[PDB]
Amino acid sequence: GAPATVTEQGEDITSKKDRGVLKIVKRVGNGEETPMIGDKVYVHYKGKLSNGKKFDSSHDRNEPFVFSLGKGQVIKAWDIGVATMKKGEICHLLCKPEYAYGSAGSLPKIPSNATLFFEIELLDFKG
Ligand SMILES: COc1ccc(CC[C@H]2OC(=O)[C@@H]3CCCCN3C(=O)[C@@H](C3CCCCC3)NC(=O)CNC(=O)COc3cccc2c3)cc1OC
Repeated sequence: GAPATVTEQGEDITSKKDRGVLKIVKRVGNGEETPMIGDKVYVHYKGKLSNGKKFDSSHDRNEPFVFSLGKGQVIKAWDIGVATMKKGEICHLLCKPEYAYGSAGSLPKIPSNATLFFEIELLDFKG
């Protein structure tokens, strides 16, 4: 499925070139602008452990999820990954533990050393 395909074929979007954050575009967005560090960004998303059977369903898919890009308000993989998205884009994002919750995890739901998978839709952004 998409997690395996992203693992194998995804683009490495990290500065370190460690394949730690891997991306495949799902739905092509509009224009060429991407959000900038400090912009408010607004998304929809679904996430799971990368080997998980089903996406997590514990948030309201109506409501935009909002954060300030590049400020450490979300896991590192999201600060790197959302920065690459065009408005209206949907992408698949696979994130090794160093770009997610690392050795600590977030117990119980996120174990130690967990690789995560997301689908992210960028709705809008503003400076
Ligand atoms: C700078 O590093 C961090 C910054 C903030 C946190 C707290 C958790 C943070 O969640 C996330 O960053 C990611 C990406 C944005 C959507 C939520 N995230 C999740 O990991 C998912 C998780 C659910 C189970 C399957 C894997 C994906 N969490 C949720 O969907 C539910 N929890 C929340 O959304 C709580 O609210 C947050 C609001 C802002 C940032 C975070 C969480 C953790 C951090 O590092 C470990």
